[PDB]
This record gives sequence, structure tokens and C-alpha cells, in this order.
Amino acid sequence: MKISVSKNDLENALRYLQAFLDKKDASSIASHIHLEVIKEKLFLKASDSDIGLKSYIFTQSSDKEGVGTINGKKFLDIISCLKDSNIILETKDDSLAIKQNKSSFKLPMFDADEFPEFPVIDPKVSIEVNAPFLVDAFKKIAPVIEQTSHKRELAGILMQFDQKHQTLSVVGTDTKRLSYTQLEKISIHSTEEDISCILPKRALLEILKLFYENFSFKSDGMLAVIENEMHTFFTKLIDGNYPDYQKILPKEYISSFTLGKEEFKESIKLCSSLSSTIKLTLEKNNALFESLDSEHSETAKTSVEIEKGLDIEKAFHLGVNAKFFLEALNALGTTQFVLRCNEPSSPFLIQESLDEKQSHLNAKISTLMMPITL
Amino acid sequence: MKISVSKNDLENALRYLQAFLDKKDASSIASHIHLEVIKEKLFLKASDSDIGLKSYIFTQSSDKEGVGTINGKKFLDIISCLKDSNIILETKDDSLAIKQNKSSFKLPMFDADEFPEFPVIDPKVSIEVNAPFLVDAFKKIAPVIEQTSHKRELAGILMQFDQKHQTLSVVGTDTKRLSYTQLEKISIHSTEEDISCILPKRALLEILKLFYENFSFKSDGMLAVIENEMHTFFTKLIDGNYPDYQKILPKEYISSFTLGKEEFKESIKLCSSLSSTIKLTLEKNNALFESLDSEHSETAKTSVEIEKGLDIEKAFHLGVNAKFFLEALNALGTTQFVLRCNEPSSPFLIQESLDHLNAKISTLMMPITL
Ligand SMILES: O=C(O)c1cc(-c2ccc(F)cc2F)ccc1O
Ligand SMILES: O=C(O)c1cc(-c2ccc(F)cc2F)ccc1O
Repeated sequence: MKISVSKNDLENALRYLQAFLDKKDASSIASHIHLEVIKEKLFLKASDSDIGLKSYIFTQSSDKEGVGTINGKKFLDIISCLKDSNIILETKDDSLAIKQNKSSFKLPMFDADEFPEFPVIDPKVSIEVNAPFLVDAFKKIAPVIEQTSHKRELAGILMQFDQKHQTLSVVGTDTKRLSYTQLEKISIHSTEEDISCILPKRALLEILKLFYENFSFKSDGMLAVIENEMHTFFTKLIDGNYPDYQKILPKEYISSFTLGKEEFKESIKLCSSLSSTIKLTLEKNNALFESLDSEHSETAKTSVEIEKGLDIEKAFHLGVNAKFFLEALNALGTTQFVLRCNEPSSPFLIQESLDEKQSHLNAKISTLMMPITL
Repeated sequence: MKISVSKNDLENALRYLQAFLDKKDASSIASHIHLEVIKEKLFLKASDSDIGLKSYIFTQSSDKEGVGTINGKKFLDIISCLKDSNIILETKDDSLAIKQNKSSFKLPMFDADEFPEFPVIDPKVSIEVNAPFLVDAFKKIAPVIEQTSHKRELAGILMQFDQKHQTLSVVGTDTKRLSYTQLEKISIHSTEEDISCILPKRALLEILKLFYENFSFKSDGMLAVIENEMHTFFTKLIDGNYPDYQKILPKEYISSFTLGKEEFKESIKLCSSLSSTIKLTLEKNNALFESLDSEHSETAKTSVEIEKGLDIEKAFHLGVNAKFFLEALNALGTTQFVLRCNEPSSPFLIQESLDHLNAKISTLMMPITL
């Protein structure tokens, strides 16, 4: 192996690959990145059976093609200490030499056959993603997903494909809040009419680092593979049947109040200094907030005026988890939000203002939430 | 007590007091700020026996004088979440009320009499600091002082006052490196011709957050008290004798090299990617750097051209600790540095080239063998 590459190209590829390495035992191949030069490209990959990344960068010059490995952490540390000019990488019998002007480094390579095979699938489902809407939905939904949840399938995010109606539904929950969206007019190529892929939280968080728009998503009902111009990412799916979210959603809502998002954030944040739960009191022209499960002797109260009068005969009292209410508001792209309610003891919905209106670039995430009693 | 104060003034004051609170036990008065209104001022204190800060802010309107307390962490959290308009603070029995228009809060107070009284000293030494030299010395030397030092007097920074010749010496060490400076022409008032104060690392760090120039330093040999227009700070001193740092320093050096600071920083940083220690080779027109305690078959090499020839016939070899060498260079204000050596196994010195507003820190360092 012998090549020249751009320092910036190489450093960037190495940063992304860090999260796929077990870095603590430097003597194990699990701490190494597999290297392969083929034609005018350097391929770098770090993976195991469950999750992995294969990246590539263009060579500036190419002299010998071949394979090798190198400790990924030490490789990034070295490159980040160099100038922004080309770097010469060259093997010397199970050792990689790294050269930039007057600086030179040797690191040992391991057997490249000890690296696991990068998997390849025959897809049952595939889409092209040319806009930010899907990763937006992933980013907005992620905070409600618990990796340690009891129900196996709730520890990841749900992607439910309806190729008949051309919708991709994206759903996450911890049983206390459920956040969802239904992305429209998605060109879904599938052998099945309805197929479900559950991505583990771990993999979801890596997808947010690696992709934005202009990538493909493919799956065979076992693995998910995602690819853009630079990267090929894969993860194993979570096996099982994610519960039907549409049967959990209430049919109708008695009341639907249009309220100020930032005003509600401020007030809830303010009251949550002393308590994880809050008592919300909605009147015709006011919203009152009080700390609820604070230690005794501690109180925090505030209110806010509602100019555009709510349809409230009396006074609606709702106990809410502060953090969960905030995160639901944080997932909304509008300046106002709709709070849809039945009784104080039953689930309530938080969603954007004009949620039925169609969007292109971003997802609209709605959140159903169990209230606190009293 | 009752007082209407500015949100930002109160917020800012509370942020500074956080480091002086033991926040983990909220049932302890160590987690509380002492509040007192007197005339046009709200005084806020956070302290124990060992360290403390007293601050104040102003009111413009009528108030009521009195005392009270409040959990300092909870108070900051509340005030940081409020709007940028006036905040009314008022005691109501054993509770502090906070009011900003539609927002209102009550928090339990503890007995203000349990609050440790803020110390007043009869100073045996005092200085007026009207320039950043001292805090500059503190900042530059602080990294060599380990707070977890098992030898007690080395856990703090030395301030050695020489009344007779108007010099303040400031010194830190961990036994592997010793960093020092002699601050000339300082108006020292003191009841002895020589006196020494050792400030704990803890306190040294807080001083850097609070003070810069235009402050007084005072001590009675037991507490240090530092004061500006805004704040009064104190700390307990570390008791015992700081070792004679002056007898440690070599009298003469066989070799003295004037070298580039940033180039050495870069080359050492580069080699320290694979090692904690480095082998330095100085030749007439070259400086070579190699990783030394790197693992089997791991190597990092680089070199730098020295345009102005060094004064050596045979190449000089020196093993160094990378991090200690870097921090010694980080303490220098000049673009070049003087490295002074005897044998490769003898202590070596780093200092500025060509040694009002900045202190000059020299660092003496034990080398690594081979
Ligand atoms: O099994 C469960 O108890 C359960 C509960 C919910 C759920 C119900 C009501 C609500 F307001 C929010 C939720 F996340 C969502 C999913 C789920 O599996
Ligand atoms: O305990 C010690 O032996 C000891 C050693 C030093 C010291 C000696 C030489 C040197 F190059 C650096 C040092 F910090 C400085 C202070 C000190 O107390």
C-alpha cells in the first residue's frame, strides 16, 4: 500500500469512524480501522455484527494498492497534529508509515482478514431521501426513546412504510409520551405493501451525525443500510412488533387550545426549578403554572395572558411532567401550539399550529402524553 | 427584609457565589447564601470557615433592612429563568419570597445566626495591586500546583514578601517542575522585613475568576483577604514552611539555547500523540523531536530548522516530559525561549528571551533519563 491524501479529507473521515471503535484495548483489532486502496480511493471501515461504517476519500496520488489496518484513535490524534497539506501513507510489512514534510510516524498493522465482512443485503424496501424531513423527524423524536425500555421494540425508532399510500410514518415512545409523524408522498419501492423497520437508539444517534439529505435507506427486514456519496452505514434492526400507535391515539378531542410556545416554555422552565411536575390551569384569558411535586415549603408560580380567548366555560386543570412537556414543545417548528384534551386524567396531545397543512422540507411531530393526577 | 433589585445585577452576583457553596446537601446551611439589606445595598455572602465571598448590589427605591438565607443553587436557577426587569425579594417569617410581576416564589430560609461570621483581620502584610502582574503570575503558575498534593504546603501557591527590597516572589511546584517569578518594585507594607503566605489551589482558582487589577491583598499570617470595589474574598492559608526554592535553582548552566516557542510547542504536541515523554536532539542548525516512552513499534518524529546556529560541537540529547515542557512554554510571553542545561540527567530551566504589566515566569524541570 502507498498513497497520498488530503489531510482535511482524512481527518474528517477519521472523526466519524471513532464511534464504531472499541478504543480502550489498543491491542485488540476492535480498536483498529480496516484500510483498503482500490483504484483512486482509500476506503476506511470500522464495524462489527450489529453496527458499522464504511467511508472513502479520493487519493491525490496512488502508487500501491492493497489492504491494511491501523489503531483508529492514534491515527486521528496524529493527523489532527499535522498541517493542511497532503499526507503520504505507506506500508512497510505490517506497519503503516505516515509522512508529512519533516514529520514521520510508524504505527503497527494487524491481520486484515481478522476484520469482519461488511454486510450486503437484498432489499425488501428502499427509498431515496432528497430532503431533510426524515433526519428532522429522527432528531425531534429521539429524546423520547429509552434504550433501556422494557418492551424490546420501544428501545428503537419505528419506520413504518405504506407503499400503497406512499407514507413513511416515524414513531417513538417510552410509554409516557409517544411522538409521531406521517411523511407524505414518499417514493417507496417495496415488495410488500406494509413493512416495518425498528432502528436501535444507538444507531439512530449515529445516523444524526452522518446524514442529512441525499442518501438512500434500504432494508431486508433484518439490517438497515444507509448510503450517501461518502458513507455506507448499517445497523441491525430490533426484531418484533412495534405496537399500533394509531389505536393508542384518542379518536376525538373535547377541547383544542391554541397557545404560545415560547411563553409556555419559559413558564414551565421557570416552575421546574423546584419540581419535575407542574399544575397547569387554563382559564379564558390566562394560563397559570405552579410547581406541584416540590418539597413542602417550596412554591413557584407564574401566569401568562392569553389575548385570543380560549373556549373555557370554567377552568381546565392539568398535571404535566415538566421535562416531557418541554421536549414536546421543543419538537415543534411553529410559534404557537395546539393542546388537545379530553379529561384531566386521560392522554393529551401537543402539536403544531396548522398541522394539517402540507410541508416539504421539515417533519411535523405530534406528541401524545399521559398527564399527572391532580 | 425587603428590596427591589436589578435582575442582571442579581444574576451576575449569584453566579460568582456558586463556587463558594456546598450544593450537594441542600439541608445544610453550607448550601445557602446569606442575604442582608442595609441602606441602599443588598449584601450576599457564601462561605464556610475555610473560604468565602461577600458581594453586593444596589437598589434605587425604598427598602426594609434585615437578614435571611436561601439555597444558592435554587436561587440562581430561579433568577436565570426570569425576565430582564426588577425583582422584589422579601422575608416572610422563615421563608424568602421572590416576586417579578406575575411570577412569585417562596423558599425556606435557615437561621441566619448559624451563618459563619465573615472574618476581619489585623493585617501583618498589605499590598495595593493596580496592574495585572499578580493574577498573570497566578494564572501562569497554577497548572504546576496539584491540589491533591500529599505534601500539604505544596498544595498551594507561595507568596514571599520582601518588605526591605519591595519584591514579591510567587512560586509553585509539584517536585518535578518548579515555576517562579520575582515581581519588582511593589509597594509592600508589612510589620516584618520578610513574610510568606501560601494560598490553597482552590482559592487561587477562585481569585482568577474574581480579580484582575485594582484590588488590595491583606493577611495576618492565617487568612488572606482580597478586596476590590465589588467583592471581599477570603481564604485560609496553608500552615507550614514552603521549601527554600532558591537553594534548588542551579547557579550556573553549561549551555544556553535561544529557540522558537511555537515551533517547539507544535513539535512536542505532535510527538506527544504517541507518548508522554520526548527525546529532544539539539544540533547546530536543527532540533529533532522523537517519541520516547511510546509503545513497541509506535514512533512519532519531526524536526525544525534553526537558522541562527546553536553553540554546540556534538549534538545535545535531552529527555523531557512533553506536558510539563508545553506548560512551561505556555507560561512565556515571548516568541522565543531560552533553554538552559547542564548534563542530560540534571535539572534544566526554561525562561523568556531577554529576562510593568506582565510577570515573567521561569520554570525549572527534572529531565527524563535517555
Ligand atoms: O404499553 C403501553 O403501556 C404503551 C403506552 C403508550 C402511551 C399511552 C398513552 C400516552 F398518553 C402516551 C403513551 F406513550 C404508548 C405505547 C405503549 O406501548
Ligand atoms: O520535594 C522535593 O524534592 C522538591 C523538588 C523540587 C524540584 C527540584 C528540581 C526540579 F528540576 C524541579 C523541581 F520541582 C522542587 C520542590 C521540592 O519540594
